[PDB]
Amino acid sequence: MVIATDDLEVACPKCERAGEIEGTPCPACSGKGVILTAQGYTLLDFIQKHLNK
Amino acid sequence: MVIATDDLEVACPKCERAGEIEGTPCPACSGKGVILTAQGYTLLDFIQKHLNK
Amino acid sequence: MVIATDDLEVACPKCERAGEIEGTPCPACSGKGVILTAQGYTLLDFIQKHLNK
Ligand SMILES: [Zn+2]
Ligand SMILES: [Zn+2]
Ligand SMILES: [Zn+2]
Repeated sequence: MVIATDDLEVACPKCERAGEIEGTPCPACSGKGVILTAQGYTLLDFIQKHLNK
Repeated sequence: MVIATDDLEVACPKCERAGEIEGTPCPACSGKGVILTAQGYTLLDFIQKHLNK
Repeated sequence: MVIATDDLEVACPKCERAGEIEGTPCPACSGKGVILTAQGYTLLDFIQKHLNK
């Protein structure tokens, strides 16, 4: 394990572990516990072609 | 982001942005916008076990 | 390809190529042909949010 979720998902401004903000889904994430980044999107968008596309 | 789609998907010989060739899907890709490589297959084939397998 | 399945999945104690043990799947992995690791889980668990979650 040389890579962590820090290079794919980053903790949101408030809902990085709560899953919600102010009672509603955070503008960046919605109950995920972080947010997607350039790498995460590449590793997700690419897999979205062989998994969901 | 320290990694790009270049280490997973490479532009096809002709259909790297068109998604098709001569009205027909490229022998390597079929409207994807690139092609899969050894790394892409490992990162896709491995996820195909926890997503599609 | 600069990465292999060795940084995501490793051969199990017995069912790394058999896919089964004593007539039953390995306690650590099922007829998969290996086992999940910390990296594989991160690359799978993260994709499990954009693919299965
Ligand atoms: Zn958020
Ligand atoms: Zn092609
Ligand atoms: Zn096993």
